[PDB]
Amino acid sequence: MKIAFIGEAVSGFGGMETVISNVIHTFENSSPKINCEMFFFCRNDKMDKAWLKEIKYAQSFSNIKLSFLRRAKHVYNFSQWLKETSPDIVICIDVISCLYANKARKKSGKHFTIFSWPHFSLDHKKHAECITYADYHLAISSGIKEQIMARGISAQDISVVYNPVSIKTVIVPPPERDKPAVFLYVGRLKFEGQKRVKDLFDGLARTTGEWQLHIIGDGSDFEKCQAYSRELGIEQRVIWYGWQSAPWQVVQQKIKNVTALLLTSAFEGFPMTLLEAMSYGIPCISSDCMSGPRDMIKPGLNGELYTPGAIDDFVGHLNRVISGEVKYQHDIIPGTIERFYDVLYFKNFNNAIFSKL
Repeated sequence: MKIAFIGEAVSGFGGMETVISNVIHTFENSSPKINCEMFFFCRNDKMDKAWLKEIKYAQSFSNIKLSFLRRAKHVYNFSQWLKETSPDIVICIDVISCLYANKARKKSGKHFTIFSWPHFSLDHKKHAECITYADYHLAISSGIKEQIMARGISAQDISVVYNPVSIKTVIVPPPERDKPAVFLYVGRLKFEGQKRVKDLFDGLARTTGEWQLHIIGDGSDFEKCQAYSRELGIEQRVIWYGWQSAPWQVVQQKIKNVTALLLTSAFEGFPMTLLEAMSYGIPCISSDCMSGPRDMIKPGLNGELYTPGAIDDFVGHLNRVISGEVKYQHDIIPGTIERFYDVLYFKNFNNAIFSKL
């Protein structure tokens, strides 16, 4: 069997890329080999090729300003590629690519199964309706599955495959008895928009008990965030690390003890940071946003979810963790994300693919 992984050109530095490469490496090492190639739809050659080290790939280039012509070109090139290569399976890492795959199948006269495998909420990205051009669907979240179903797709044609994270051999413990609560934020800083650091700040200012917040990340809104903190009179409780290549090394070496990681986003493509935290035994308090903190967080066991906008609920969650009214056992939290760990994840993924054939 041969699998083609196809998509629009990406930066080459994202988590998605990493997951893809990992999957391909796992596949081409399953049997003697299963054989994986990639095909990219590009307006330029800006994509970094580092992540495509041991990956066989081809590219379709079109910078025609009329989208219709561009898409026509893309479909043509991918048909040609199909004719050349003859894949058994085509997996589309974005929604437009499903369209391309379907048209190209018709054009090329080649027989293969098309799987969707989007890495972002359909409702927060362009070309959502193109999802319907795939035969079957690989959903990284329940929210994505829901979105897919809303466009008329049967639940039986969608497998929730989640996303992978590495097993860790260290636990980040909570602060010792009668030490202040230690909260962690890891990600790009946006005051409002997607990330709503403003919400984080407001909830922490409303909490009862002694706490400290460690912020790993930066962005244009850094200054604004700082200002807001000052306004709220919480500036002395916030520690800023800026951008960090290895946030978890910082956490281990500098912070050492963590009560919870907090995420207050309006929406998320996939909150890998939460997963990472849980793999180190850190409980997570997150907005129940699209998508899917609700796939990772088990309320009362490895953290909490609050309804979008429900800052009172968030505050309540914070207060209970600070007081110990609710206790999360760091030593068992890594076991609560069993289905996300590399090997099991890949098993599930493979099953989702070959179960539909």
